[PDB]
Amino acid sequence: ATQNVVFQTLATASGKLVGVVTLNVEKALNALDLDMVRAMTVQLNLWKKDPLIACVVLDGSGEKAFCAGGDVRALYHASVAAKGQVTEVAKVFFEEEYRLDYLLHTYGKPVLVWGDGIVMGGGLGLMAGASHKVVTETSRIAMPEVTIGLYPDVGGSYFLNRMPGKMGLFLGLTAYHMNAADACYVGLADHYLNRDDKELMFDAMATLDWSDSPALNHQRLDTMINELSNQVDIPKGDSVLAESQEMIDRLMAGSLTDIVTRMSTLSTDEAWLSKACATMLAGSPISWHLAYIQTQLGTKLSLAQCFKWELTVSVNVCAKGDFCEGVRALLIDKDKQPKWQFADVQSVPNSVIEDILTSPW
Repeated sequence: ATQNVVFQTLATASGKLVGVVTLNVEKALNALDLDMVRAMTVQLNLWKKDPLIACVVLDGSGEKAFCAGGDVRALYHASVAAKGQVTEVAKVFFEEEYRLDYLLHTYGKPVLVWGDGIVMGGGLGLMAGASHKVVTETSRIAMPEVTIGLYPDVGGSYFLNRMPGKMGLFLGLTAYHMNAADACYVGLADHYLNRDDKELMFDAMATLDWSDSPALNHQRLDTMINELSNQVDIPKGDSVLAESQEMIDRLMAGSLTDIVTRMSTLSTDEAWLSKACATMLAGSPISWHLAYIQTQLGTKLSLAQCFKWELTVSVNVCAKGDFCEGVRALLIDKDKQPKWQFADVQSVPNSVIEDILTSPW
């Protein structure tokens, strides 16, 4: 098997079991790779149909991260080799990760994610579907795909559009680092604890009155977290995003052209907002188009339809987008000097975007 993800069951006073998944590459901040994706889908699928299993928990080894993103190394390398040609490596990577995220949203039984610390990219993808999304004083959550020439995938096509006003667009453009307050506000988190409550949360699961009804167990699990939640020693405080909603709807209004001019035009003494600007403006112009097109998708598509659309775009940006230069600059060569295939927003030819949107199958 793989050692990068580990499974065990927590026994409970009721006789039911809680299945616990632990991502285990503390070295790479629990970065999600395909072996993990396979072992997890294999074990989750077994657990889903097992009547002893009442609930599933996802968490990550060490203190720093639940999961900081996908491991895009082997995807970077395959992609470059084939040089403008879609690859089975990509197809397999995305298809299978997306099946995993999908399985998590429609799990039936509760899935609790211990979203303490860093949760980004693919990591955010594992979390975003869960029924019981837990964050802590240390949670930092983001989709930085735009900085490496991808876009906010792993179901973002579905979840981003469902957030207040233009929030999902801003998050995808800017790779804004949300805290626990921010994550609750936008609906990426359901519950707030503190890190040093992990032990008590597991104690409480062992003694929870687990039943044979998924929906009742959902309710009991919320109530359960709810009580531990009044007892946090460190408050989540205020959401910067929530307090800036109207200003963020303004900055994100109109066409992508307005936004890019607005963003590159603004000055502000708000550190959070000026790094957001600078992060957006340094990322892939192709990425800005993709994030922006996602918002035109509206909310009609089912979850499964968003993933199908993403498998197409992801597979195509790796081949023809800025992703390879992105991953060369931040990850392999580490000079963080991307030279993007196109310079600015206008320069990305519409026939490039259109090709990226079209099924290579």
